[PDB]
Amino acid sequence: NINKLKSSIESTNEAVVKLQETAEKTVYVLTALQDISSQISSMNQSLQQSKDYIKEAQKILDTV
Amino acid sequence: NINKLKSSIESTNEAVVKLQETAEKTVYVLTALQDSSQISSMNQSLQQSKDYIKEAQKILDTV
Amino acid sequence: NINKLKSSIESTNEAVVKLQETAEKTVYVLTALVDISSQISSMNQSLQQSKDYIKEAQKILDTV
Repeated sequence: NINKLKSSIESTNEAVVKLQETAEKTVYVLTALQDISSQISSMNQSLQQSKDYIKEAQKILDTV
Repeated sequence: NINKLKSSIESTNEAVVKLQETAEKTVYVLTALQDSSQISSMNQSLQQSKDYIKEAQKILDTV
Repeated sequence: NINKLKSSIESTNEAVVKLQETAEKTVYVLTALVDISSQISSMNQSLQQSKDYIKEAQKILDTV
């Protein structure tokens, strides 16, 4: 149960890291608008991963 | 405390889902731009993220 | 351990708050397309802190 929480929290954290990775690409593209398409595809990749990680976190947490 | 932690985490995770939704719309607009309501939509989802995280901290304080 | 879980999640929540601050600056910039540069600069600062906070979260969590 304690282990249950830890494993779940870990997925939440990776989900957050994925959002941070996505947010840094945002800064790059916004800067630029003053390669972008490959940055956009990249954002999509890390965003889907964030979503994948959060669903896992939620799936686990439910087990508590 | 275990049940309180759980209840607190659920809000955190909801907060993250909202940011992801906010990031979805961000990607849309950026994609649109390199080829107003999307914006209104970002605000709604971001504010819910705030409410969720706020709630998470409140329950967390009871632990 | 519960004291530790609370400690790590605490940091996790801080990180989320910083991502929210970064998202707020993004909406502003997207709406401007104000002070894009300044705006894009706060985004970066906000994101960095978020990053610092998640790493502290991951660190504490490992103590569980």
